[PDB]
Parts: sequence; structure tokens; C-alpha cells
Amino acid sequence: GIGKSPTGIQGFDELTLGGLPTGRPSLVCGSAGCGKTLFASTFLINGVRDHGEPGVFVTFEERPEDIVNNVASLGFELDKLIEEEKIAIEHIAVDPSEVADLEGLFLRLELAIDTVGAKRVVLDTIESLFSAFSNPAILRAEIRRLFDWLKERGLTTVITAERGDGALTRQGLEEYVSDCVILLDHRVENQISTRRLRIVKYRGTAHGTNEYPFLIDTDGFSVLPVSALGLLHQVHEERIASGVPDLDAMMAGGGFFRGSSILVSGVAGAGKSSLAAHFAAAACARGERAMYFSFEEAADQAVRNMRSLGLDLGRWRDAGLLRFMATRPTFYSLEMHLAVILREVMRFEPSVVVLDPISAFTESGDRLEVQSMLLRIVDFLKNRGITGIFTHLGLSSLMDGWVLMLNREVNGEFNRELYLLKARGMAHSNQVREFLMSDRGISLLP
Amino acid sequence: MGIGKSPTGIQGFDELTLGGLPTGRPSLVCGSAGCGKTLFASTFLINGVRDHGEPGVFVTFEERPEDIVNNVASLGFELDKLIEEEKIAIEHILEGLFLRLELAIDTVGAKRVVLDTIESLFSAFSNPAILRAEIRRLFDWLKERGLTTVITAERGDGALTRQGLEEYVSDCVILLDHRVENQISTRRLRIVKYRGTAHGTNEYPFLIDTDGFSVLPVSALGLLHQVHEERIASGVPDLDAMMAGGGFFRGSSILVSGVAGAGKSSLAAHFAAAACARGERAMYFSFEEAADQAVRNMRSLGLDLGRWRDAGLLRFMATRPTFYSLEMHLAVILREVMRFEPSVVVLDPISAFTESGDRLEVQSMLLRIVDFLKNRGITGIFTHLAGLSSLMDGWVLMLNREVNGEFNRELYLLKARGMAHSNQVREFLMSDRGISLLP
Amino acid sequence: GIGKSPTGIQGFDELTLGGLPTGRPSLVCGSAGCGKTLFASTFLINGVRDHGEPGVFVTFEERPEDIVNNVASLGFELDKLIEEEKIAIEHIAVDPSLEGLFLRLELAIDTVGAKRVVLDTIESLFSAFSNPAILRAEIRRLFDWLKERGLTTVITAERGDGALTRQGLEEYVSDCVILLDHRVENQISTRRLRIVKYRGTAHGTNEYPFLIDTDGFSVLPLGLLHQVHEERIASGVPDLDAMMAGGGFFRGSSILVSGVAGAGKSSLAAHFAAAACARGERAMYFSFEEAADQAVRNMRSLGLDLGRWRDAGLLRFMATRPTFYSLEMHLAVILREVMRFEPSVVVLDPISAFDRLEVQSMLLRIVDFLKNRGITGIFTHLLSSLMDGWVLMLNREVNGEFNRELYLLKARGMAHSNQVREFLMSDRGISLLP
Amino acid sequence: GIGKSPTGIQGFDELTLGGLPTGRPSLVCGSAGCGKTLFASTFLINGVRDHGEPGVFVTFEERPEDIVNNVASLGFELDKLIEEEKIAIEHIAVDPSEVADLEGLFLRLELAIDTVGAKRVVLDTIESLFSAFSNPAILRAEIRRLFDWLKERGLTTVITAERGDGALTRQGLEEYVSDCVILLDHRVENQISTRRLRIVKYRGTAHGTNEYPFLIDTDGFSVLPVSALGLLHQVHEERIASGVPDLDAMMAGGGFFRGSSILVSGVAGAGKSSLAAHFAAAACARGERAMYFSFEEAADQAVRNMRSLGLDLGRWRDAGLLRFMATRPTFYSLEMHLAVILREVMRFEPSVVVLDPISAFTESGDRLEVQSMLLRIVDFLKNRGITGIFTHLGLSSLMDGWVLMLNREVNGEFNRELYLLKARGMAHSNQVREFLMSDRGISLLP
Ligand SMILES: Nc1ncnc2c1ncn2[C@@H]1O[C@H](COP(=O)(O)OP(=O)(O)O)[C@@H](O)[C@H]1O
Ligand SMILES: Nc1ncnc2c1ncn2[C@@H]1O[C@H](COP(=O)(O)OP(=O)(O)O)[C@@H](O)[C@H]1O
Ligand SMILES: Nc1ncnc2c1ncn2[C@@H]1O[C@H](COP(=O)(O)OP(=O)(O)O)[C@@H](O)[C@H]1O
Ligand SMILES: Nc1ncnc2c1ncn2[C@@H]1O[C@H](COP(=O)(O)OP(=O)(O)O)[C@@H](O)[C@H]1O
Ligand SMILES: Nc1ncnc2c1ncn2[C@@H]1O[C@H](COP(=O)(O)OP(=O)(O)O)[C@@H](O)[C@H]1O
Ligand SMILES: Nc1ncnc2c1ncn2[C@@H]1O[C@H](COP(=O)(O)OP(=O)(O)O)[C@@H](O)[C@H]1O
Ligand SMILES: Nc1ncnc2c1ncn2[C@@H]1O[C@H](COP(=O)(O)OP(=O)(O)O)[C@@H](O)[C@H]1O
Ligand SMILES: Nc1ncnc2c1ncn2[C@@H]1O[C@H](COP(=O)(O)OP(=O)(O)O)[C@@H](O)[C@H]1O
Repeated sequence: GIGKSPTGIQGFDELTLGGLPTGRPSLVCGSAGCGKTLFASTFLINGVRDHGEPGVFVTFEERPEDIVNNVASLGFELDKLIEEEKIAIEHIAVDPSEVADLEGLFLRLELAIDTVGAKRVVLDTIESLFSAFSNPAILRAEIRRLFDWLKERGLTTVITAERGDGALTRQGLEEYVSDCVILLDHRVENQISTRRLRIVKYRGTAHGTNEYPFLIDTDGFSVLPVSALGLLHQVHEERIASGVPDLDAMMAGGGFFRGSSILVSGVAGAGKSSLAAHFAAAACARGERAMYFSFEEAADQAVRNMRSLGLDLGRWRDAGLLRFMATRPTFYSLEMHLAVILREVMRFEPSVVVLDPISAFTESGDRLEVQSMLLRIVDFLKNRGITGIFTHLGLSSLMDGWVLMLNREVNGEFNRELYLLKARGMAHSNQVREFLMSDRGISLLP
Repeated sequence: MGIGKSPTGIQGFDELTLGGLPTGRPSLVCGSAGCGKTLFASTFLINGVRDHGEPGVFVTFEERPEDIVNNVASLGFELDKLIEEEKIAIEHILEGLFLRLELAIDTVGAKRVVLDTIESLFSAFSNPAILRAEIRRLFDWLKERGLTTVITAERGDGALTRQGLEEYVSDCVILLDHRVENQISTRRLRIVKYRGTAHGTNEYPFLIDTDGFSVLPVSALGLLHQVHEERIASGVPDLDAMMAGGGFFRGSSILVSGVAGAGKSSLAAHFAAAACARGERAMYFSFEEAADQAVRNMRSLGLDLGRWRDAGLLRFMATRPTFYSLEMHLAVILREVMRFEPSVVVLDPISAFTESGDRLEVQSMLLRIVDFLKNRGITGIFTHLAGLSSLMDGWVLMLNREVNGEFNRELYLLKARGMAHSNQVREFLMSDRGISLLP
Repeated sequence: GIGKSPTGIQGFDELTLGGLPTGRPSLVCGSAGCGKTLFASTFLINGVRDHGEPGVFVTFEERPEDIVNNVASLGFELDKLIEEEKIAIEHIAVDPSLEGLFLRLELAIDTVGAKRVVLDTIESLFSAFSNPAILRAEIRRLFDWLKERGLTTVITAERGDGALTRQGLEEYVSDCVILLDHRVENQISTRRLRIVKYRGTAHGTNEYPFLIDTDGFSVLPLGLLHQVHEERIASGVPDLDAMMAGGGFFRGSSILVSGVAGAGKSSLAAHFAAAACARGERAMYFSFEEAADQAVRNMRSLGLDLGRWRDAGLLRFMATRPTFYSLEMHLAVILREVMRFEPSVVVLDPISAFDRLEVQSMLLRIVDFLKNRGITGIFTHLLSSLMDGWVLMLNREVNGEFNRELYLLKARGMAHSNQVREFLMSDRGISLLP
Repeated sequence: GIGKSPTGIQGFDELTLGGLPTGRPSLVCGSAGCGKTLFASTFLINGVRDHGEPGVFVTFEERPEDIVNNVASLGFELDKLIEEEKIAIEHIAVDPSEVADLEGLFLRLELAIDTVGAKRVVLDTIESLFSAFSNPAILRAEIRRLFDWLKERGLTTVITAERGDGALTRQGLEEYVSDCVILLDHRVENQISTRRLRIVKYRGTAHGTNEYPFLIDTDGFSVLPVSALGLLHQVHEERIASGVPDLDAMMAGGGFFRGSSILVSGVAGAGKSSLAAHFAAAACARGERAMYFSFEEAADQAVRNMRSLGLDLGRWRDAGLLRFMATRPTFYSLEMHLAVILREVMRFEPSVVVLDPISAFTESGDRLEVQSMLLRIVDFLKNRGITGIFTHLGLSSLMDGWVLMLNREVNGEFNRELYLLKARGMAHSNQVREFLMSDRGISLLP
């Protein structure tokens, strides 16, 4: 096979089944601000601090001081690594030389490689040297000289590529001369930007072909890990207590399955948030830890509103079992939102997760995007064994349980009814049940 | 007096080209980066040596042989073994070019040639007429030498090739394409030109998996259905009894429509369990619930899907629609149905694809699925949460409808093609004894 | 009226109102694999075979043996014609490189006494002219030369990146321009031909789909001149027939059987076809969701034995899939089979299986052809004003049981029953009551 | 003001309020086959045969023999005019001269002008001479030399322009140097081609700015005449007899207004075609002449079908009062269809015009195109005083009268009812009326 050098970006390495190709040049293309320089920096830094592989960073415009300080904010301590002689930075600048001896660069490169003992290399803005080459055949020959140099030396090299007016690179050659080609793009849609990565080419390995949204937060380059893939869900035969005993009773077995995904759907003011809060509070009382993701209400406001029904979510927030997360759709974009959901869930290790409401994303993306991000969330939760409570104003087919709460007018008065529409794996009551809200909470009438 | 074809060993490609590539003539596999031109040419050579003994030479102008060999070693091409057996050679590099090629060919007496990165030379020619003359010189040399050549071409910022002339100088031109839509990449092959023969003019999706370069074969053409008189047992004897003759015809396509919690997955599980208990092998494609979850939920109704699975008769496949494209979904389905050769297939629910494509794409996919299963005499069950009765030989509508604050479960036998069927509506009950219709 | 030379493609000659312009050059433009070379080959070979007009194929790049073999499969049999001195192929080659070309041409044309010429891949020469003025001046010199000699010439133009040709001038210097394009839509590729310019004549200006089949370059030639007959047709359901004054529908009519699934659309269409075959008429049944054996099996349930008629050769059952080769291609296949079989009754089941405007045009054309040929057509659907008769078959829920009823919603030119008729399906078939 | 030289294309001259500008150069741009050469030919020919204005046709590639024969099919008898010395053709060809004395062309031009006494000039494929000029400033200067030459001589000149890759002309200069610029385009939509003309520029005059569909039939360049514009309708206080006396009675005054537009709408088999045929037959019996435009039925078939109801449309067809026109939507494109409708109506001078059905165009164009072409037809008819009967399966607001024919099921039987929904300018019955079809025709029950 082909050897794989890992980068340290967990999601990227997973999608590439081990990382970049070892002893070969890799191309990371994109426009300005897409993440190519930071990806190469992370490649080098993680190669040193996770695989004892020293690195050299060749820069043709960006100053070495700039290169270290532009990552100091991510705590990479590149200044540290440079003083410790695990990473070196070689700066090459030109001006009258460009009109027209690349062996000099080869010598300088080899010298830095030997000083640091480098096994990984980064070549940033090679365009500064190769934009002088006007004839395409000559440009191709020289790029081949450089890439074959690196191959011979067996250095794992990440080479930057400016997209310019082109689909991958300005001149449209390095994408064909490289063995692994990655595209980073920063696409805006309805004033919202999303970073996406794509493995366009990778000889000698399978990988993910699709576009994969990624992130450059204060924690650096980060990709959604495919590990939490779909349909590997944990199956539990134990049941969950919802906090509404009269609902829990309607099902044979005493309640919904643990790690089940249950959709509470209805009209506004029908009790969806109330039921979800009941779920979370029952879990926290049992001693589990729960997450409540509000997208329409503030955490303090939800605690208040539920106080009216007798749920003291504040007690759980203080104990540290319940964690509220309030965020509106426009802020934290759809992929951003998926990422924060999954991440904060990993950190808190909840047992029950409530999404109130999953309709808040209905108007923030086409049917496919909304449905697919919801698929990802539900798969993540069930693979972790988390009981998910999704409130809503096709999803029913995706959910393990379905509760419908209706405040309907009859004879000049609104009555609240509850339907258990779906409850896979059990017998359950077909009978509509009237339900009342009060200080005692949600109750069901005979 | 048709032309002569040399097969590539890619079943789908050879079926679409009616024999393979033009023999003794150069073809042009155009494509962007990572679309599979080099892999298609490598497969051409490897299948030539394995299936028909025709030695092969891979002439690369820029990439090195060890890199070629490692690039394909992960797919089990055993290039190194073939080079030692002197069946395949990998040589690195206009009369001089011709001599170097004759050398590379003499290494193993190659009958199949591949030209990788011919752009190294042809980018030097700036004048269009000169470039065209040289290209035609090379292509005519390859025509006369008695070798079947596959030439890779770089699309670049072009429709097929970067300079836009080799596609016109060649006689067989195939575009390899990797198009993204809704973040999903689909690999497609197209025959843009093929002089001397009929062939598939449409776009055809293909995979580059552990099986290599693979095109779905159109040998499962539509409307060649296997027609059987024998009936298939549903596992619900009252349902099968509603139909004169004992139930649905074997090899039929049967839709099970309804609202969530209506019993569609349950009826389909009854079908699969009945088949496995008869000793036939069944396949449950679940697009929404994991295999173990489905087994658990069906145990409640009293079906030991787990027993049938461990017996090897039942194959569960859990697959999220959004993970692939619709074309790739069809390809994966059909491939696994081939590998398993089941008698009963379940798709639970096909409605999970409607979201992932417009009516035309999903309808075509379901056309191909039903045509495949019926051409093989496989009874297909499709659950649904819309005019799909077009492709369905049978149709069962399961309702869980509210009356007086109570939900009654009813069954409609809407379509029973070719048989007297009860058009009455039957109330049913679900229990540990399964699905039972009340008399 | 300009002088025209037929190409031999029925549809193309009909569209161009006689064919290509005589003694003048024509420009067949297209991207790679669109059919310009085959079009030119057909021009020449049909010229020699149908009109005795010898031909010369001047190729600047492609080899003559390649030219012969790339068309041998189509039965054109060019090699015999070269031996017989009806057609010639002349290979002009160029490598790092004015009237000498004209000299060689003239020699070629005189060897075989050619009145038709093809010029394939003049780009070999015209790609070296950088100056646009120079290039078009040379193009004009060539076109003039050909017009002075009076040879009907088809010139191939490579579209390349351009909209017609790579350099964008031959389309202006030529008098007749035909753009062939192989356009993909939903992974389905359709070949279209368009007469961009044809000086001196009216002609079809739209895009016309064509097919390069194993028979070759083919275009489908329909109109609103329906053949009118009073004769009445037996439906197989004599009571339905009786509901109509005189005893049925008009022979040549177009009928729509509409309803839900399991309503009896295919049953009624099979009844029509079986009645026709029984009285001795050739009937055709185009299904787009059912195999022929499946149809005979399912109709034997109601008592129709279509196997009898199929074996007798009176019934021809054809099964296709709509999503394969595009709507106009379908139309073409259905049409060719109707032409072959000269059926009295044609069935299309379901027509709903076939975007909106395309399907509307296809259906209008099918009805037009059947009517003009005098054939009665039974269309099934899961239009009402485009047909002549309309039968609505209902399987409606009443008291938790589906009752089966029939409406005769439309029957142009006759008094029918405004009454609904409850109908029963049984081993004997379709029956009704008042 | 500016002098206007008419071309002979009635619609073009109307849209330009008199034709091209006199003594100035005009540019007719377009791709191949759009109608520029034929427009210039018509310009010259009609200038000679309608305004005693002799012409010269300068051609730079197309042979003079070709130029005459390519119009012989239109009966222009250009060979005649050339022998009679009213039009001349001057052919200029080049080849080695193009690499690099335009005064020679000026001399040749002036000589032809003086021979024929020309007042109109056409310059066809000036590109053959001016494509040699590479520098844009020099090309502009030379084009200005030529156009100023023509201006000085006061010749009304039509200059061809090849569109090429450009929006109007290949080099993008003549459109700015000309005083009148016209664009001819041949746009395909759903495999159907439509010819459109546009006055892009015309200094010194008002004109139509919109795109105007035109035609090149066997009668040559032809434009829809805007003269039959909208809302100048003829207003009649006399009434029409529909042939259904019981319908005519429901309206105060004895029937619909003459020159009225009446929409018969309903379900299939409801009697729309029958009522329309009754209208046409009543008119033809009165002695008027009527047109019946079928888009779903053949003329013989419609005569048969109506025979069943007792209308002998064959008698009227034979008398010459009734004229049938059968054509399907796809054939005779939407603009094509408008054109044939209007034209054949002008020729036949009908009194009643039936369009059966105007729904046949529902699926052949977007709502705006269908509605606007229908607007044009209705305006044309009412401006001529023609009574229009439009059958159908927003238009109601456009129609002067509205009849609704419904075959509705009740108690397992279909009954036919007739509603007079609208009838401007009169009192009319609000009562639904049952109607029966028989050999006696359409009758209404008390
Ligand atoms: N220290 C940092 N902290 C947070 N975000 C950063 C940091 N550095 C860069 N980014 C984000 O990642 C992007 C990466 O920029 P960079 O890769 O250096 O430029 P390019 O991709 O053009 O080479 C920036 O545009 C910014 O949005
Ligand atoms: N003490 C109480 N007694 C009765 N009803 C209450 C009480 N407190 C809150 N509610 C009801 O709860 C509703 C809000 O429920 P909520 O959980 O927000 O449902 P949704 O999520 O559908 O908006 C209010 O409309 C109100 O009728
Ligand atoms: N061993 C492998 N396993 C799976 N996929 C592979 C393997 N080798 C190559 N591929 C696929 O083929 C693509 C490269 O094919 P190749 O023909 O070499 O590229 P190009 O189209 O640039 O010539 C990669 O993007 C990858 O998805
Ligand atoms: N033992 C049982 N008794 C009664 N009903 C049951 C039993 N087990 C499962 N069910 C019913 O089966 C339903 C799940 O059926 P399923 O096959 O998932 O239908 P669908 O696929 O239409 O959602 C539950 O809603 C429940 O009502
Ligand atoms: N013998 C044949 N049988 C069927 N189809 C053919 C045959 N020869 C050529 N074709 C078809 O004709 C198309 C174009 O042929 P050709 O005219 O040579 O292309 P070009 O546009 O380069 O001239 C091909 O795509 C192929 O499908
Ligand atoms: N022997 C029979 N007795 C009663 N009904 C029958 C018999 N054979 C077939 N059928 C009916 O015919 C129907 C199939 O009719 P079909 O022609 O397929 O209608 P459609 O084309 O509208 O689907 C079935 O639903 C079935 O009820
Ligand atoms: N004699 C004719 N009879 C009918 N239609 C014609 C005639 N001559 C030309 N046409 C139509 O009008 C168009 C005008 O062509 P022309 O104006 O000469 O070319 P261009 O517009 O490229 O200069 C032709 O493409 C053809 O469709
Ligand atoms: N002699 C008759 N007696 C009764 N009804 C008739 C007679 N002749 C024709 N019809 C009726 O005329 C209808 C056709 O009317 P038509 O004018 O085509 O209406 P539409 O234009 O709405 O289709 C048929 O459905 C039929 O019921």
C-alpha cells in the first residue's frame, strides 16, 4: 500500500483513513482565508508534538515572525518548537531574480531539513518563485523537479496552492502533478459563510469524496468526525422515565426505550417545551446529567416558565446535572450549529438531550440540509445511547417515538389532548388522552 | 464488417461499449484530477493481462513506477508481481519518442499500452496547428503499430482536455467526471465519442471501491421481468387469503403505504421472516433504523429476525440516505442484492430517498430497483410514508386513523394486479402473535 | 427556388425542403461525437446510391481505412464503392507547416467525377492562420473555388470552445449551417440538429432531435390532418359500447381511460385489443410498467387470452421504460413500430408514465400520427380535451367497501348515456348493469 | 428633426415611426441566420420599388449571383432591378491585401453610387476588410472614416454586423459609432426558435424599445404591426345572435354585444365547442363570414361532430363564409401562432372568430407569455369589431362575456348546467339554466 502520515486534524485523518500520503507532496488549494496556511501549520506542529517528526516551514512571502504569531493565539507555542529545534522556518525572498538556479533553493531546503532532522515539510507560496515561469511546459517541468526532489528525499510535504481564478489552482497544473489534492473553500450563502473541505484526489487510498464542513475556531482547524456515523446506534431494552408518569404508563413496559429518539410535536402553547423540560428534570433527579438546547428561549426564561409548572430546573443547573445552551439559528450557522451541538454533548456526557425547537432550523436551509443535519444529530445521540427529545411545530419516520400535543378549540374553549402516535417495539394505548397543565405539572385525565 | 473491440474487464463499461475499447487504436480517457483516468487505464491493462493474457505497458512521462505500483497496490492489482512475471511493464520518459515507446513495448511484448501525462510533452507546443499535427502523428503511429492504447487526458480549464484538440483527434473519447451537488460527490462516466460502433450515450455512474473501477451493468434492463404464477407468503395469512390464489405473485413489487406507526416495517418484517422460515434468503435494507434495533422492535410482534440473521438467511443493511447520492445508493443496493442472491428484498423506507432528489431522479432509481428485482424474480417490498403504484404489482395501505378519540388500525388492499382480491377494508391488530385481521 | 441536393436523410431533407444547397458549401458544426462526420458520409453515400452523384471525401487528418471501417458497421459498404469508383477518399497530411491544395482537390474530383464533396478536418490547415482577416479570406477563397466548380460540398467544423466553430468565421462565410449537439439533461443525452442558417429558402428553424442508430443518421419527420371515419369500434365491453348511440366509439378515435390504481384501465385496454384481434385486426400494446408475459397472465384472470393473439401474430406487445432514451426517442420507436405493423388499434398503458411541455408535445404527436394513419388509440392514465373519448373508472370507498363504477364523460359526435354504470370484474371479464 | 427613410417592413417602420434614419448609417447586428442580410436586401429592394430610391449592395464575401438567387425565392426580381439599373451590386474580395488605401474602396463605392444614382447603400461583411485592423483605436478611426464618408454623401446606409462572441458586434465598436442599431436574434427555448428584433439605439427619434418577434416566411421579413394595439377597441351597441336563442334571451337586449369577447369555459365534454360552432354557424347563416380556429380537432372531424348536433358547418365552408384553421400549439410557435391568427383574419375579414381551445396554449409558455399573446389577439379582434368566442378548460376579467358549462354528477347521473357569469353593459338572468344537447342543438330547460 501507501504510507499515511497523520496530520492531527481528527476528522481529516478519519476521512483520509490515516492522513496525508507519506513521502509524497500534498496540495492544499483555496482562495485567501480558506485555511491552507493554518492547515499546513497544524500539519507540521502536530507532526512534531504527536509523532516526533521534525518539520521545516518554507515561506516565500509571510515573515517567520508573522508565521509564529499568527498561531500563537492557538497556543501552538511554535516559538517554543523553533527554539527546541523540532521545527525550523526558512524564509526565501526575491525581486530581480524573478525575471529569470532552482538548485540553490534545493540546497537551502536540504540544509534546513538536515539541521532540524525534518521528516515533514511545508512549502508556502511556492507561487512567488513559480509565477515567473510563463511557458506551461517549463512551469510543469520545474514543478516536477521540485516534487520529485521531495519524493526522493521521502519528505511528507504539504504544498500551498492559491486558487486564483481557477477551479483549484491559478495555473491548473499542481492539482494534476500532486498525488493528494485537497480544496478548502469559504462559501457564502444568504450572508452566511461555511468552510468546506474536499479530497479532490488521493492516489493509493480510499477516502471521503463528499464536501465536509470544517471549522477554524480558537481551537484551530477542526472537522466533524465521521466516527459518529449513522445507523450504528446503541440498542437498549431498558426504558426511560419521562417525568409524566401518565404518559409513561400508556406504553407497555413503563415508558420509552432508553437512547430512544422521541418527537414532541404540536401547535404553539401546546406543552412541547413543558414535556421536554419534564424529561430533562426527571433525568437530572434520577441523577443523570441532561442538556437542554433552547433555540427560541433564554435559559433563565425557560427556568422561570417551567417554575410555573413546578419544575425546578435551577436546582439541576446548580447541581451541575442540567446544562442549558441557548442559541438562535442565524447565529452559529447550520454546520456551525451541528458542530457546537455535538461538541458540547461530548464534553458534558449527558444522558438526555433536548432540542427545543428543531423547527427553528426549518427556515435556515433547504429540506435536504435541515433533514440531513437532523439525521446527523439523531445518529450521534443514538450511537452514544443518549435519549433525545426533539420538539416541533417526514421526521416522524425518523423518530423512535411520537407524541402529539394539541390545544384545539371546541364549543368556544381550548382543550389539550395528547396522542401517542408512534412507539416502536412496544404495545401502547391507542386512546387519545386529555391532559392538563398546572402547578403539579402535566397530568392526564382518565 | 464492424470494428474490433478489446474488453477492459469493467463489466459495465464493456457492456455499454458493446465489446470494449477499439482494438489497435488509441482512446482518450479525459477527466479532471482524481476522476479516475489513471485508474481506468491501469484496470484496462490489468484486466487485459488477467482475462486475456495481453501484456501491458504503462508509459508515464512524469510519475515514477514505484509510485504507480503503490497507488494500485491497495486495490490488489499485484503490479509488482506482474512486472516480475513480465506481463506488465511500467516505463518512465517525434521519431525518438516512437523509439522509446517501441522499447517500452518490447519489455513485455505489450499488446495494451497506456500513456500517462502525455501533457508533459504536448504542453510545449504553443501553436495550435503544430500541436494538432504532432498529436495526429502520435495517434496514427499508435494506430499502425498494432497496439490498443489508452491515453489519459487532463481536462484542466476545458470541456474535455486542456487544449481542446485530442478529443477531436481521437476516435474513442470517454469523460470521467466527479460532480458535487448538495455536498455529495458522484462519479460519472460518459462516452462522448466512439467512431465505428453504437454505445451508451448517457451518463453512467461508477464507483472506485475495494472492487476497483466498477460500473453498474445495464444488463438489468427494464421490463424484462420474471413472471411467476406461484404466490409468495407474506407471513400474514389473512392478508394472503384476501387475494385469490393465495396472495401476491412471487417476484412482484409490493408497496406498503401508510403513516408513521401504521405497521409498514412490521408487514415487511413478516414477509422476510416467512421467507427465511421457508428457507429462502431475504435482505432487509433499513434506511432509518439499525439492524439490531429492527430485530428488537420486531421481537415485540413475535418475529425472531435475530434467529434468521444468525442462520445466514437474513441480511440486514443499515444505510442513511443522505450519506450517498441516489445513483450511488442504487449501485450499492444492486451490488449487494447480486452478492447475496436473495428471494425477498425489503426497502424500509424508500420514502427516505424522496427528500434527497427531485421526482425524476428518485422515480428513475426506483424504476431500476424494481426492474432489477423483477428480472431476477425477487419479491420486492417497498415501505412508504404518490403515483408509485406505476411500478408496483401490489399495494397495501395501512392506516392508524382516529375515530372518537380512539385509533383504529385498518388495511386496504388497493392493487392486486392479475388476481381477484378483496376490495374490502379489514381492521387489523398487532400483537406478539403478529399482524391479525379481525373477521 | 434554389437548387438542392438531397442528403438521403428523410427527416433532414424534409426539414430543409429538398436538402442541402446545390453547388454551394454547407457547414456541419458540432463538438466531438455529435455526428458531423457521419452526416457527411451519409451525404456522400446516399448521393451516390440514391441519385448517382459520385463523391469524394477529402480528409486532412483521419485515415481513409479508418473512415471506411468507422462506417462498415452501418452496412454502408464504402469499400465496394471505392473499388467501383463511385466514391473516393483522399488523405491530405500536414506537419510543421495554397493553390496546390486546390490542384490536389481538382485531381481527386476528376478521378471519380465527383459532384459531391466532403471536407473533414480542414482545421488541420485553418488552425495556423492567426490573423482573422487572413483566415476568413482563405476560407472565402476555398468556398468560392467550390462554388465555381459547382460541387455540392459538406464541410465539417469543430465547435471546440466556440458556439458554432472554434474560430467563429466559417459560420458567417458559409451559406448553410447545421449545428449538431449532444446535450445531457438528467444523465440522459439527446442529439439535436438545428438549421442555424440556410440562405435562399424557407426551412425548419427549430431544434430537431435525431438518432445515430445502427441504421445511421435518422430524423423523425406530423400535422393536424386527422383521417375521419364514421365506422364504429367494438370495445370488448359491449354494454359500454351500447351506452353510445350507434354502438361504440368512432374508428380512428383517441380514447382516455382514467382512474385510480386497480380501476380497470389496463383491463379495458386489453379488452379493446382482444376484441380487435378476435375480429381479425392487427393490434399493438405499448406498456411502460408491465412485461408482456405479466400482462397476459394478469388478463387471463379476467378471461382475456392475449397469448392467442400474440402467437397468431395479430397482437404485438412492446414493453419499455420511460426514463431511458428521452421522449422524442420514445415517440420515434413507437412510431416506427406502428408504421411497420399497420395496426388498427394501438394502446399506450400508462401515458401517465411519461417535462410538462415535452410530454404534451409528445402526446399531441402520437395522437396526430395515429389519427392520420386512421388508427384508433387507447390511452390509459392514472388531455381530457385533447382526446375524442373519455372513460372514467372509479373504485370508490363506500361503507368500508370499494364499489366499482363507470362514467362515459366524453364521446365527441354522438349521444351517450349521462348515467353512471356500476361494473363488475369477473372471470368472464368486464360487465355492467343499470 | 431627423429624416426617416422607410424600409418596407411595415412593423419595423411603425416601431421606428417611419423607418431608418436618412443620410446616416444603420447597423443590423446578429449571429448567423438571424436576418441581417435579408433585412438589408429588403431595405434596398423596397427603397427602389416603393420610393424610387436606387440602391447599391456592396458585398465582401457573398457572390452577387448568390445574393440575387437567395432572394429570387421571395419574388423580389433582383435580377430584374439590376438589369434595369435601379440596384447595383459591387463585389469586393481580398486576400494578401488584408495583412495591411481604403480610399480605393471609397472610389469604387462612389463610382457604383454614381452609376446607379444610388440614394440607399448596403455594406455586407465590412468585417472582411476591417478584421485586419488589430489596434482598437485604428479600427475605430477607420470605421469612422467610412461612416463619415457615407454621412457626407447623404446615403441611407444599412451596414451588417456579425455578433460573434459579443453582445452586439464582435469588436464592440460599430454599435457605438452607428446612430441606429438593431439586433436580430434567433433564440431557442424548449427546442422552439423565435426570431426577435430590438431597436437598441436610434438617435433623434422615439421608437419601440421592447423586443418584437418577427418572421422570415416565404413573404420575407415581416413584423407584427403594432397598429392593432390594445384598448382602442371598437364599441358597438348592437347585439350578436349566438345560435342558442335561449342563451341569447337571458341577456337584456337579446344577446351579447357585437364585437364582444366571450369566454365559454367548462369541463371536457361540457359543450364549449358546440356553443362556439353554434355562434359561427349563426353568423354564417346571417351572411357574415366566420373563422373557426381549432387547436385540438381537424376541420372535417369538427364538421362531423357538429353534424351530430345539427349544425351543417360544411354548407358554410362550401359557401366560403366559414373558414376552418386547424393547428396544434407546438407547431406554429406561440409568436408564430399569434402571427398566423392575425394574418389569416386580416385576409378573410371575418365577423365572428372562434378560438377552440385557448387552453391549448396553457402549457406552451409561462403565464405572462400566454396571457399577453391572448391580450394581443383579443385587442386585435375588438379593434376590428370582431366577435370573439374563446373556449377554455384571470381570463374572465379580460372577457366581455362569460358562459360556464358544467356536466356535474348528481345521484349517479351527469346533468349539464349553464351559468351566465358575466355580461358587461346589460341586465341578465342570475338563474342557473339546465341545458340539453340533441339533434336540435343546444336547448335550455325552463
Ligand atoms: N489564530 C487564529 N485564531 C482563530 N482563527 C484563525 C487564526 N488564524 C487564522 N484563523 C482563521 O483561519 C483562516 C486561515 O487563514 P490562512 O490559512 O492563514 O490564510 P490562507 O488560507 O489564505 O493561507 C483565517 O482567515 C481566519 O479566519
Ligand atoms: N400553572 C399553569 N397552569 C396551566 N397552564 C400553564 C401553567 N403554566 C404554563 N401553562 C401553559 O403552558 C403553555 C406554554 O407551554 P410550552 O411548554 O411553551 O408549549 P410550546 O413549547 O408548545 O409553546 C402556556 O400557553 C400556558 O397555557
Ligand atoms: N486504492 C484505492 N482505493 C480506493 N480508491 C482509490 C484508490 N486509488 C485511487 N482511488 C480513487 O481514484 C482517484 C484517483 O484516480 P486517478 O485516475 O489516479 O486520478 P486522475 O483521475 O487524476 O488520473 C482518487 O481520488 C481515489 O478516490
Ligand atoms: N406488541 C404490540 N402490540 C400492539 N402494537 C404493537 C406491538 N408492537 C409494536 N406495535 C405497534 O407497531 C408500531 C411500529 O410499527 P412500524 O412497523 O414501525 O410501523 P411504521 O413503519 O409504519 O412506522 C408501534 O407504533 C406500535 O403501535
Ligand atoms: N457504425 C456506427 N454505428 C452506430 N453509431 C455510430 C457508428 N459510427 C459512429 N456512430 C456514432 O456517431 C457519433 C459521432 O460520429 P462522428 O460523426 O465521427 O463524430 P464527429 O462529430 O467527430 O464527426 C458517435 O458518438 C457514435 O455514437
Ligand atoms: N377474476 C377477477 N375478479 C375480480 N376482479 C379481478 C379479477 N382479475 C383481476 N381483477 C381486478 O383487476 C384489477 C387490475 O386492473 P388493472 O387493469 O391493472 O387496472 P389499472 O390498470 O387501473 O391498475 C385488480 O385490482 C383486480 O381487482
Ligand atoms: N428565400 C428565402 N425564403 C425563405 N426564408 C429565407 C429565405 N432566405 C433566407 N431565409 C431565412 O432568413 C434567414 C436570413 O439569412 P441571412 O439574413 O441571409 O443570413 P444572416 O442573417 O446570417 O446574414 C435564413 O437563415 C432563413 O431562415
Ligand atoms: N346528438 C347528441 N345528443 C346529446 N349529446 C350530444 C349529441 N352529440 C354530441 N353530444 C355531446 O357533446 C359532447 C361534446 O361536446 P363538445 O362541444 O366537444 O364540448 P367540449 O368542447 O367541452 O369538449 C359529447 O360529450 C356528447 O355528450
